[PDB]
Amino acid sequence: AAVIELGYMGISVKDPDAWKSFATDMLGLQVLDEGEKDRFYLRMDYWHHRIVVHHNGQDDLEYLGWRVAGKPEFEALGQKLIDAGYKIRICDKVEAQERMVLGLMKTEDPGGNPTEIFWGPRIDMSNPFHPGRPLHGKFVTGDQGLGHCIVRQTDVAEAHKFYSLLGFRGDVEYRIPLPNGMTAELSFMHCNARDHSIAFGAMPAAKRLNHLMLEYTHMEDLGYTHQQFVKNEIDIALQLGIHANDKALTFYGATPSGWLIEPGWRGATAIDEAEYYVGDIFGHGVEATGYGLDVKLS
Amino acid sequence: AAVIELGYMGISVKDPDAWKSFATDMLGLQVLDEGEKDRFYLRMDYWHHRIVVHHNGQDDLEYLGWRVAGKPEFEALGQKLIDAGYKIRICDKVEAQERMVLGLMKTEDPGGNPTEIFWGPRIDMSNPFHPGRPLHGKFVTGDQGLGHCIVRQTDVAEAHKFYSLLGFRGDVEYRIPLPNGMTAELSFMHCNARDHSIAFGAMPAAKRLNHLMLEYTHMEDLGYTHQQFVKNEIDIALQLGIHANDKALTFYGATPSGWLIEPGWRGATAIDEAEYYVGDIFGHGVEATGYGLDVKLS
Amino acid sequence: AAVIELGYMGISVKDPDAWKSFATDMLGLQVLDEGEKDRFYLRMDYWHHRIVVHHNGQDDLEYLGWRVAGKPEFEALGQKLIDAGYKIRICDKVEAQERMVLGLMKTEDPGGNPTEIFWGPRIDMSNPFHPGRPLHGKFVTGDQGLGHCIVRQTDVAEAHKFYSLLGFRGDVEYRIPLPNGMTAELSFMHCNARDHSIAFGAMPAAKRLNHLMLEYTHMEDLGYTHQQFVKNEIDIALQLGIHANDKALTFYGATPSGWLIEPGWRGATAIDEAEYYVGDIFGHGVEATGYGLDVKLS
Amino acid sequence: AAVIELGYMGISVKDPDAWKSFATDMLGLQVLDEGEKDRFYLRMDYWHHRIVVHHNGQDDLEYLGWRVAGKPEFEALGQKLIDAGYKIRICDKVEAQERMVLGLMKTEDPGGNPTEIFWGPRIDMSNPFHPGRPLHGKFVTGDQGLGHCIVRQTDVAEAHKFYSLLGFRGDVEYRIPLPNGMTAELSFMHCNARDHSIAFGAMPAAKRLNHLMLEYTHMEDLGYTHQQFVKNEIDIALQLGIHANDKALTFYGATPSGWLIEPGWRGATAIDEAEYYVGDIFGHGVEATGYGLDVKLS
Amino acid sequence: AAVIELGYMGISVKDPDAWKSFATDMLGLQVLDEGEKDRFYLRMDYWHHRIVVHHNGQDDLEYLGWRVAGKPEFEALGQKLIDAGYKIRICDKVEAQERMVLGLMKTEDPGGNPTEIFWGPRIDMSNPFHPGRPLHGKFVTGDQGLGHCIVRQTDVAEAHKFYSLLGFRGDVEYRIPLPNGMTAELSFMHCNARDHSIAFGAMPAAKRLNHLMLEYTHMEDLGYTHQQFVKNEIDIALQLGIHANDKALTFYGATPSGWLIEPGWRGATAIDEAEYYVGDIFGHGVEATGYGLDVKLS
Ligand SMILES: Oc1cccc(-c2ccccc2)c1O
Ligand SMILES: Oc1cccc(-c2ccccc2)c1O
Ligand SMILES: Oc1cccc(-c2ccccc2)c1O
Ligand SMILES: Oc1cccc(-c2ccccc2)c1O
Ligand SMILES: Oc1cccc(-c2ccccc2)c1O
Ligand SMILES: Oc1cccc(-c2ccccc2)c1O
Ligand SMILES: Oc1cccc(-c2ccccc2)c1O
Ligand SMILES: Oc1cccc(-c2ccccc2)c1O
Ligand SMILES: Oc1cccc(-c2ccccc2)c1O
Ligand SMILES: Oc1cccc(-c2ccccc2)c1O
Ligand SMILES: Oc1cccc(-c2ccccc2)c1O
Ligand SMILES: Oc1cccc(-c2ccccc2)c1O
Ligand SMILES: Oc1cccc(-c2ccccc2)c1O
Ligand SMILES: Oc1cccc(-c2ccccc2)c1O
Ligand SMILES: Oc1cccc(-c2ccccc2)c1O
Ligand SMILES: [Fe+2]
Ligand SMILES: [Fe+2]
Ligand SMILES: [Fe+2]
Ligand SMILES: [Fe+2]
Ligand SMILES: [Fe+2]
Ligand SMILES: [Mg+2]
Ligand SMILES: [Mg+2]
Ligand SMILES: [Mg+2]
Ligand SMILES: [Mg+2]
Ligand SMILES: [Mg+2]
Repeated sequence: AAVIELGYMGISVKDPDAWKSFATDMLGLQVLDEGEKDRFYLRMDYWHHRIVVHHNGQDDLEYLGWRVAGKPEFEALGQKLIDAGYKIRICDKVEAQERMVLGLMKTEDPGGNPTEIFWGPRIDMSNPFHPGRPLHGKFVTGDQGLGHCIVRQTDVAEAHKFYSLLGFRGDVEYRIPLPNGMTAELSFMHCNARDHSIAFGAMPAAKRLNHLMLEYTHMEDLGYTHQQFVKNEIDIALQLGIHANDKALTFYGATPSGWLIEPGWRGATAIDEAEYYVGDIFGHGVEATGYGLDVKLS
Repeated sequence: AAVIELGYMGISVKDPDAWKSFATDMLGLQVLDEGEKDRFYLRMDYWHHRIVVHHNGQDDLEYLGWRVAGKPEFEALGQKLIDAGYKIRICDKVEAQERMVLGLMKTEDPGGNPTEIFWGPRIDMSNPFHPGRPLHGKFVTGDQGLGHCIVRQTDVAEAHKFYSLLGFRGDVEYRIPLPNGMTAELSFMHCNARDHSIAFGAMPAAKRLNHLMLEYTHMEDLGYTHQQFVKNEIDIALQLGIHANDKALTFYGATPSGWLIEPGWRGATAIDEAEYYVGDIFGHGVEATGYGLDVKLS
Repeated sequence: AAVIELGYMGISVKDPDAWKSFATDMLGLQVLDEGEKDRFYLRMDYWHHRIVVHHNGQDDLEYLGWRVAGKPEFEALGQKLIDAGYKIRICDKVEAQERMVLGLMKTEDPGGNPTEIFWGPRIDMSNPFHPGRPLHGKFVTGDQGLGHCIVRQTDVAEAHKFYSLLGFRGDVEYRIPLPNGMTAELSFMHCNARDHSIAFGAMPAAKRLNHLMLEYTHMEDLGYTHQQFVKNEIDIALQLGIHANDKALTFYGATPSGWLIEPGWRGATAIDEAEYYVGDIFGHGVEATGYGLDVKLS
Repeated sequence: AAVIELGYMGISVKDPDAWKSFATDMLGLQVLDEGEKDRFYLRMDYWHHRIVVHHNGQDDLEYLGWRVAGKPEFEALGQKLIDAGYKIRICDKVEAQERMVLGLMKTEDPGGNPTEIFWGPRIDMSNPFHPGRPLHGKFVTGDQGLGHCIVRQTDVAEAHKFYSLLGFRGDVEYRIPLPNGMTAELSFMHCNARDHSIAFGAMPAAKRLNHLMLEYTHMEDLGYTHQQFVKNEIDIALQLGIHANDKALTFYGATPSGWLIEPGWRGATAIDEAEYYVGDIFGHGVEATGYGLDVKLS
Repeated sequence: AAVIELGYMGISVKDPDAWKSFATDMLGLQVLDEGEKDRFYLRMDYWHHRIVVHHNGQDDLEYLGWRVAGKPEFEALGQKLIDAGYKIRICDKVEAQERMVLGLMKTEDPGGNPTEIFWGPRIDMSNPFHPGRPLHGKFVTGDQGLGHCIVRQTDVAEAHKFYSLLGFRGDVEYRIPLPNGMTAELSFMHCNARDHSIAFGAMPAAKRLNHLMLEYTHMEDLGYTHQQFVKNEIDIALQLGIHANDKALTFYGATPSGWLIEPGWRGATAIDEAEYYVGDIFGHGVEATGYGLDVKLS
């Protein structure tokens, strides 16, 4: 009984109009606006939505929504969290319906990141994904969930304890030499075939969210997205490259919210056997600075 | 009875030392030096060599070596060329041994590019390919030959006539809008599964050779090669991108000889059904100029 | 309309008893003795036989039996041979029944090797192969015929002309440096998926037959056969090794007749694209001399 | 929670220069020298290293490094060892960094063989394996670890108890008749798909290490390695052959340290169903003596 | 921890000479005679033997040998039997060596059938199976063990209890209408992929053994065996047919011992979901009577 994917996430923004154009044109996400005054939705697949975009916001993460298989796993995981001393709240029907899920609980991770556990997402099988721009392919979701995030943590061991309790596996996978003779350690945790769904280190961070990674089925879509960022003169924090752990081809670019999007292609299957690396396979060179990723990876 | 691959090529250079370091470090080719005063060899696979590098040169193409299956196809193709009015010379044993082939004929294509037809290459099965730097993978050769070239032509129809006679198929595949309201037409011809092995247009060219394309089995090797060009501050004429015909991910970078190398990955199978395009899938943006590829492809 | 396999061969021996023990114990062939005063048979598969062993012999080849698909190909190939000036004889029923074939013609190759062309071999489907010793596996026959032979030739070009007319393809595949500064050229020809079925050079030879190659399905059988030759102190002319053309693991050992047997495993598919080599992949070192294979291959 | 592969090993040598030439030329291993005064590394794959070669040594094993999946399995296995009465030491960070692992513990097996248990090896994905000589293929590592060793034991039952506790399975697989009417019993244990990773008997042994087996992906590399040993007149203790348990084609040759290397090809998958044999499939005949393997296997 | 196959069986006979000719000629088994005064062996595969044939016998079963995976399963199953009140004896080394196994225990089933449990059979990988007559194929053994037996039982529920404890699964699969208005119930139990390895009912039986089933890989071998029984005028108790449970094509014929052999082909995989039938798919008509199988199956 455990978390099985990153199901949805909630973000808040100061400029919904910018975000709509960004999501559709720069990424190929689908905008779904249900006429609600304070929010709209982004789709990737048959799910009613993967991302909720709240208005009047802080340009940061609002919540991560972690899926469990069904009510039995929901109830068991709640009691597990309670038993280990974590503070959780089981939500009422109104709150569950807000997220469009059958069961919902709210807590916060050890870093203060608002964390939701749910079962029973709404799937709109009648409404196939229709991307915000023409795409050669689609997104990799399914058993691997929407993507992955790096979020702020103040205590890596406590964060690891919490995510392990949720059913994640993983540990330190990068030891990065720093220009001070020190080492930066990044830990990466998986809960399904996606090489990682959550990752973190002890680094001071101005925002809850460092970056969100979204994966294309097709290299042609990743390339065109890269071209869109360049044509539109959008900051690329780390250039195209291949991480040693997940082995995806990715780059990192600015969002209208100032945290990074990592569009990518060809992520490898998660492994339970822990390894570490001291650098990337190639690329991911620093280009734009001021984003929390001034580290040497190749 | 026809040409079946680009088997070898000969180039001449002014700086053999630069070329050795370039081939090994920037590309991962193997240098084989047989102690000959005026030449060395580059390997890609079990062939004794794919490229002959002659010293004291012109920094351009010396010859293209087109393979036929055996002596019967050799003899039939010679008589075909003679019958259609082309000037060929069947080489003696000494000349054949120079190229390390069992049978050899020399002619020139309609653009003045020295052209060789041969059967029976020397394979050193005892000496497996050992790349000039560590590689994740290897090169795509085999049935597809060493790679592809764009070479100078003065008359596209005459060039097409000549290569069709050799057993190639293909025609105009790109019509590129030019800043003058004119169109540039590029023709691409295949003789095996490699999407193309020879290509050309009517464009004035300072050299016989515009570019040579070499294909990696592994994207990781292409990325690292791209990183090598950037770290070494080598001119990139056209940035990373995907052509609409061959669908390979490639970039074009300078050689010590001033003509371009196109390192690449994931070329599609040649098709006999002619199509045309007016642009690339993404990328291949102009970066360095002065190389004969100032055209808008995306 | 062409030759499709080496179907059977006839040999003559001075010591049938030695040959029986040799075939069964050292090789795992099946001895079938039909009570004929002057001959016995060796089986490899469901064929009534692959090898006829005649008594009172010369310890050399008596005939090679080349199969065509049926009577139409038989009649067409006969007329082809006649038309090109070769002397053939179409055999009567008694002669055909001697070889246990439906149609039979006799001629000699340009080297004086008695050569038979036939259609319609006798298959004893009721009598499955039962090897002369326990085997892990069986023999590779089927579409590839019984194996391959190197036979004496006095004129390589004439031999090539003759076998090409029979439907074989191939040419010079080895150029072997000799301790005299000279080169030995060996030509290898295929008529099916077996990398070669006949091979030859211009070398003076005391016998029609240099060696016969037989292929095991299982490496374990080849190893045990190698062990049998060693335990029985049988001459090994060339030690274990891998030829660059066929890529089989083989060794060459003496027969009671003084010509060599080449037991082997893992032969590659024949290719129509001619290549040449100047040495083997590894091994095939000279051990026993006096056998016509004192050449340096690794 | 258990050992999952032989991850690394440490050896000490009197002649590092000999070992470098041996590793590269005779075996095709990669030498990696990090400029440390007292040691260098041998690579087989993307791991930073598989073998540590310490200078100023005893020409024997220094340690075997057994990998577990992650920290949870590490902690559970430590407590398991403690609970069963074994003496272990959990290493500090400096000691862990020495081995380039995330967690490290040291103990000794019942035979006095220094034994390490670790999680989190360093993988240099940026630095693909580059063999010390040209290779047709590569090494079999991955889920099967670096290879297998036979090490000295004084009490087979105690050794079995210890390795079973570490998660290995296996028992007596060979009962070898001895020229004294006695029987030699060898036990073989697996911890993954490699047929065995550790093996032993009660035999008096002058060294900790009897032999190390390394596996090639390609038979052509094994043959060429065999040829290298012969050309360089290196002692072969047991000739080419196929063991009945693992079914690999192997030979055993001397190292500069006097213990044996067993280069091999085509190892079968480990089975949990115990069988025994009284001899090999073929070969492995004694050639050079004085190495602890004077036993009759075929 | 459980029984995993019928590994060997022991029978005793009054006429060893008849049995040798029967095994080889009528069935294609291999006779292996180790020069022991009182016994010989029958082989089916790489096992030293599957059947021990004791002389001076009773023309009935002597023992069934049930394999477990290794010593741990051996020790656990012994204690399980003891704990449930069964009488077992763990054998000494001399007794274990008699059966050529690493560990051995003896007991009797609830019907008085001597029952052995063992681990570690002797495999003669060096001595491939060599059938007693030419065969098109071989036997189905491997994970499915040697075959299956129906043995006498006096209490079906007690027999079921005992075999369930050994790790078998299965129950009543046939309810056969009898000419008395009664029903015969036969129970069939599996311990691997073989549809059943042991089967029984409450029927009075003059012998321990009703029949032994042996399976050919090839239908051609089953047909030829059927032809051998007919040509030699050997009693066929039940004619060719297909049972509804195992779905093999089989017949039942007399042995020199008077109990039946069931040669067969194409047995289906065992299923854990219990079904029953009231008749066969076709055939298995009574021919010879006096054998304990006078029941109507089609
Ligand atoms: O420990 C784990 C915890 C959660 C999920 C996985 C997983 C990994 C790959 C594919 C499917 C599931 C896992 O290994
Ligand atoms: O998906 C990923 C895989 C490996 C490393 C990172 C990473 C890069 C820079 C800073 C923090 C993490 C990552 O995002
Ligand atoms: O503030 C911003 C920061 C980064 C990107 C955009 C953007 C939005 C839509 C389309 C293109 C770029 C933006 O507005
Ligand atoms: O017209 C043609 C001429 C020469 C080669 C090909 C070919 C294309 C793809 C794969 C193999 C051969 C071809 O189509
Ligand atoms: O391989 C290729 C595929 C498609 C186009 C080109 C090309 C690009 C620029 C100028 C000329 C040709 C090419 O090289
Ligand atoms: O003139 C030149 C032009 C382009 C590249 C190189 C180069 C050669 C070796 C290594 C790196 C770059 C060079 O010398
Ligand atoms: O030219 C040829 C003549 C005769 C047979 C083949 C052949 C080769 C491989 C597989 C099947 C037939 C062939 O190529
Ligand atoms: O099958 C074969 C493949 C390649 C070469 C030979 C050969 C070796 C020595 C002398 C003549 C031929 C051969 O038999
Ligand atoms: O003259 C001979 C030459 C070579 C081998 C044998 C031989 C025959 C049977 C069994 C073993 C060896 C032989 O007799
Ligand atoms: O008992 C065992 C203990 C450890 C590993 C294996 C294993 C065997 C084959 C393939 C994968 C794992 C095993 O069976
Ligand atoms: O890998 C192996 C498999 C089977 C036996 C041995 C062995 C041979 C001689 C002495 C000790 C063990 C071995 O190494
Ligand atoms: O003492 C030694 C024992 C065995 C082999 C070597 C050796 C080392 C390098 C290259 C070839 C052989 C050696 O030096
Ligand atoms: O309950 C069972 C007990 C023993 C074996 C099996 C089994 C059946 C089919 C294939 C493999 C094992 C089984 O199902
Ligand atoms: O394998 C088998 C499958 C189904 C039934 C029987 C059987 C037939 C007659 C009497 C007793 C059992 C059998 O042997
Ligand atoms: O008593 C007997 C009963 C049944 C069969 C045989 C027999 C033995 C060998 C060959 C053929 C039949 C026999 O002897
Ligand atoms: Fe990421
Ligand atoms: Fe190109
Ligand atoms: Fe040969
Ligand atoms: Fe070994
Ligand atoms: Fe049965
Ligand atoms: Mg991971
Ligand atoms: Mg084309
Ligand atoms: Mg050939
Ligand atoms: Mg084992
Ligand atoms: Mg059943």
